[PDB]
Amino acid sequence: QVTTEAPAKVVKHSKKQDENIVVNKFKPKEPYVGRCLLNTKITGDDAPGETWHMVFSTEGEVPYREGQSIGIVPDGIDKNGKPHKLRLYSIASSAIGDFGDSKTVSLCVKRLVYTNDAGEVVKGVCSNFLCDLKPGSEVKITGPVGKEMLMPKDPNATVIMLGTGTGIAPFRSFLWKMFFEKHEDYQFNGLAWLFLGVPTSSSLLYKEEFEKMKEKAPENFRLDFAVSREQVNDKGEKMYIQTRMAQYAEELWELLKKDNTFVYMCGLKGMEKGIDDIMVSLAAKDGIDWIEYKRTLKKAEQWNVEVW
Ligand SMILES: Cc1cc2nc3c(=O)[nH]c(=O)nc-3n(C[C@H](O)[C@H](O)[C@H](O)COP(=O)(O)OP(=O)(O)OC[C@H]3O[C@@H](n4cnc5c(N)ncnc54)[C@H](O)[C@@H]3O)c2cc1C
Ligand SMILES: NC(=O)c1ccc[n+]([C@@H]2O[C@H](COP(=O)([O-])OP(=O)(O)OC[C@H]3O[C@@H](n4cnc5c(N)ncnc54)[C@H](OP(=O)(O)O)[C@@H]3O)[C@@H](O)[C@H]2O)c1
Repeated sequence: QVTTEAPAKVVKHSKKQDENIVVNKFKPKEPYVGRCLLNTKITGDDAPGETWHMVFSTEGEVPYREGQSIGIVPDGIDKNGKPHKLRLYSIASSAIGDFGDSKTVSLCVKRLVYTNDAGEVVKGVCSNFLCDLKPGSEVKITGPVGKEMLMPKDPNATVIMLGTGTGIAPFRSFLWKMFFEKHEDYQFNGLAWLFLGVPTSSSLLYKEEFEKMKEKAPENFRLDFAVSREQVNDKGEKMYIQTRMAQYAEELWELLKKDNTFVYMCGLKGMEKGIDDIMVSLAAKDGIDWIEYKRTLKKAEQWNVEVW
């Protein structure tokens, strides 16, 4: 008698792809050092700001999956002569990545530039270090990190994706896996519906990639852009992400009632309310309380949010 079945720890059931998930492999103390293979501006010269897509080599060292983030420890020192604290960035590439070999990682980085009260133009530390990275240079990477935006296991589920600006990053990751890759253990066949809000057309992130997936899966991939400074509804209101969702209020409410519908929200801290505003009205008209309904959705792993 050499064996025993040690009693199992009690565990919550999960609908998301967390099987053998990896978080916090590399710490800022000793980050994985990769290199920059390419770094391109993906917004027009005309856009209000600059967003860049960049790919780093990882030689397979960083075991990330769709929906996770990696931290970056930007080179240099702060005003006190101290090395910089890491900043987190949602991975914009699928687990197999942009080269199909499972040895790289991609980011979608908005260059932060503003002017303080004093009137001085200020440059965010990490965002400007990253957008200025030249192919060949090293970059310090930490993580992976995150379990909140992991994709649902069900390959026939409906995945509604709501993102603003760079919040599109984990959705580019999910979609490459769903429409640009043939996975033996995962072939997607549900409905993938993407809503992206950006300020101008020159600001539309990965439009062309999204347009190829639509051309490749015209049935089950739906794409809706919400260009706030160029589009307007019948009332002349700026087309924000929730203003565009409102044009499909009936259909979305119906899917929200299906049990295999998972909703993901990523991007600006504020997008959150406009959406809830849109939701309460719908549920209301159906004699349902969004407050209560939302709770269930969240506990049911169907209303996933990651905003900054
Ligand atoms: C989980 C997670 C995922 C993220 N994903 C991404 C991503 O994919 N892409 C991306 O670009 N960002 C992402 N971020 C944000 C990112 O981590 C950094 O916060 C961002 O890049 C700015 O950092 P920085 O080092 O450039 O700026 P910092 O040097 O840290 O400066 C930021 C500070 O400047 C001030 N500030 C910022 N904006 C303004 C403004 N408009 N006016 C006045 N003061 C201001 C604030 O005090 C702020 O704390 C994510 C954040 C989190 C938490
Ligand atoms: N995992 C994460 O947590 C994660 C990942 C990626 C990014 N982010 C965060 O999300 C943000 C994306 O930054 P970004 O500069 O790329 O955004 P952005 O370019 O400034 O604008 C995004 C769009 O959202 C609009 N918008 C503003 N307020 C809104 C609201 N209340 N509801 C709906 N839409 C609204 C803007 O319209 P107007 O300009 O006309 O107002 C604009 O069209 C960053 O702050 C970043 O920190 C977080």
